[PDB]
Amino acid sequence: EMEKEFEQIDKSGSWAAIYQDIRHEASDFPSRVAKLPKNKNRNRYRDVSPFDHSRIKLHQEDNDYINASLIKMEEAQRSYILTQGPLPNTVGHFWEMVWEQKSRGVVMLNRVMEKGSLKCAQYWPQKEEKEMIFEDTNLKLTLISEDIKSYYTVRQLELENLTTQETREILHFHYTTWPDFGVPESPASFLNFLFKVRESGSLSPEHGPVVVHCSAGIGRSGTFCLADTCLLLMDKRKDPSSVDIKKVLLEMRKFRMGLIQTADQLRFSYLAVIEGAKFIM
Repeated sequence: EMEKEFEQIDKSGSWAAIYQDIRHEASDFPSRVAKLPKNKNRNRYRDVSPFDHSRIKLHQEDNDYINASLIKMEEAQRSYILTQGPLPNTVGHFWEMVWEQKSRGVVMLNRVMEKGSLKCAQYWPQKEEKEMIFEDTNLKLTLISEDIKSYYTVRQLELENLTTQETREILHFHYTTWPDFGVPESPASFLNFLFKVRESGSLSPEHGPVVVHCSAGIGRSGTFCLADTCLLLMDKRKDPSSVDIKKVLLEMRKFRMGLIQTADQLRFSYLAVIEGAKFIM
């Protein structure tokens, strides 16, 4: 059981050591499309690339590339798209991807500015009466409503395909309180946020995969998917304690590199799953 594994690693202070064994066992697949010179300005970080085998392709004939991966968790029956925070020049590609994949929810785990630098373009409208038009991808985005809470904001958005005049409702879940440095002290508000996303229907198989991002789409984004998948597997299995976080994380690392960026994020992920299991058992 992971609670006792947690005390062992914590009492022995072995988090950096566990973390390094995960780094050393992690998959390495080619990322040739990401490294093409025509794609250099579609990547926020030169060391964070989608693998070719799992990358999302845009349906535009010119250049199909976006920095985004499909993470398919076969046993849990959950998919996720993990992507970077959009750049000024990729906001239109981001919303094209949401449209094409039939996503219902976007999960944002960063602020637009952190540590005095921009982590993400402002890719949604701030006021009802000032909609955004993405001329490169022929989409319109309107803010319908905004519900601001202590730890997160939920926004209803309308996305309109200007080519076909179809509209969809998109839910934006914005976790606003992750600290600039380190991880939250308690996983309580993070779990509350994860249960709100679940309650919306955004993670359900009647929609396309949820889009999840932070700045790079690997660190905080990784913690979100890992916690969700581990708690779902504990509901599904005859023996909930057969669930090994380390194995789930390595299975997820087959689809996108670098998920869980620090030993502190690994410790936080254990704490989130351990605490979430109390609300589920």
